[PDB]
Amino acid sequence: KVFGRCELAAAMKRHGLDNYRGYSLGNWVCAAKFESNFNTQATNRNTDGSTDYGILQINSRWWCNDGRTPGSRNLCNIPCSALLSSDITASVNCAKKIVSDGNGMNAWVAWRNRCKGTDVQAWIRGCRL
Repeated sequence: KVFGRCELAAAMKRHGLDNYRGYSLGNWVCAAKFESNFNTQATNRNTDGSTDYGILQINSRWWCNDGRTPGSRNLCNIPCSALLSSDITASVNCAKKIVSDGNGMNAWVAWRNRCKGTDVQAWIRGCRL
């Protein structure tokens, strides 16, 4: 499923992300924009052989199991498959663990390079929330 911008902001807010660990809602929508272009079925292969899944491009090296990343962990206790579904619950619950890991949203390289320090409120401009 490819979400609309305000449609994703609402789903995110309903799942408890707005100001989660101090990161306002625009930060989370900006990061999803650059990671997946709002497509829950996004995947991408990394040079190390691990894969990124879903709306926030969560990595199989630490966070989910895909049965093909030698030496990896499954810290969110889920199949990477769960991260591709129309229902974002699994991606949001796993994002919560990641952002709580010590580095904040710097865990998402695209957030640090493309969203951090910018006018992120813009991404929730005009939405009924």
